[PDB]
Amino acid sequence: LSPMPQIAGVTYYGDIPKQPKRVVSLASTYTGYLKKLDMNLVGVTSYDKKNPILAKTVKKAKQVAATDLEAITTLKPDLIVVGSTEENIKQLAEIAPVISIEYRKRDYLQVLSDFGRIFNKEGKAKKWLKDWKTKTAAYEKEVKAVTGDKATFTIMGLYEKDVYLFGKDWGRGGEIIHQAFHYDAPEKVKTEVFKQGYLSLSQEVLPDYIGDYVVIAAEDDKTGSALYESKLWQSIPAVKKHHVIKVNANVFYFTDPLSLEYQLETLREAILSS
Repeated sequence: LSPMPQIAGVTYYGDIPKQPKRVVSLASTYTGYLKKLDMNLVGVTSYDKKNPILAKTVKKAKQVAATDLEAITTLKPDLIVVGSTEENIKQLAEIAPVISIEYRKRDYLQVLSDFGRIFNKEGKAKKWLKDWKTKTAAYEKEVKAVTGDKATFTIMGLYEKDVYLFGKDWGRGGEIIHQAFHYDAPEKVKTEVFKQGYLSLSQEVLPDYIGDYVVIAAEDDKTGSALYESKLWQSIPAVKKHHVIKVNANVFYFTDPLSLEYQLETLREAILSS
C-alpha cells in the first residue's frame, strides 16, 4: 500500500499499490513523469504515442483513452493515472486504483518529486531535479548574454485556425522560458495571459503581445502558413528581426522530464543562434 501522502491537486481512488507493476496513463501531462521514474506503462495516450521524445520509451504500451474501458480492463492495470477533467473516473476506479491530478496545483518540478513521494522513487526524482537545477542556471546566463537580461519572450501556439498565447505554466516552452530562464514577457502577456495560463487570441492583435522574441508551437509545418504569409505578421518587429522560434508542439505541449530535456537544448540552441 502507498503511503498516499496528502498533496495539493492529488486525489486517490482506492488503495494505491506501494510498487505499481502495470500503470495505465490516461493523462499526457504526466506520462513522461511516470516514465522518468521508470514505472512500467502498459497503456498511454494518443498524445504520448505522437510525442517524438516519449514514444520511443512506450512502444510496448497500448494506445488508450478514458473511453476504451474494456481495452483498459484487458491491460489488467494495478494503477490508472488521470487528469481531474477526465470522463469516466468512477468507471476507471472500478478497474484499478486511480490517481487523479488537478492541473496547476503543483508546479512542473513539484509534480515529479510528488510522484517520487507516492511511488517510493524520491531518489530518482531528486537526481533529475539536481541536474535540471545545474543546467538551467548555466543555460540562463548563456541565453541572456545573447538577448540581454531584459529581453521579452511570448509563448504562442497554433492549432488549425486557433491562435493561443501561454504564460509561465501551460507548456509550449513557457516553463523553460519564463521559469527556468526567468525571461520577462510583454506587458499585455503579463496582465492578460499569465494568471489564467492560456488565452485564445484573435490573429489580428498578435503584434500587441509580442516584444523581443516569440516561441510558436505547432503540430506540423502547414498549420503556420496563412498567418506567417500575412502582412500583419510580417509587420511584427520580432518577425523582421528573425526572433521567431518555431517549435514542435508534439513534444512542446508537455513538461515531463524527458520532453523538457529536448525542449531545453532546442530553446537554448535557438536563442544562441538568433
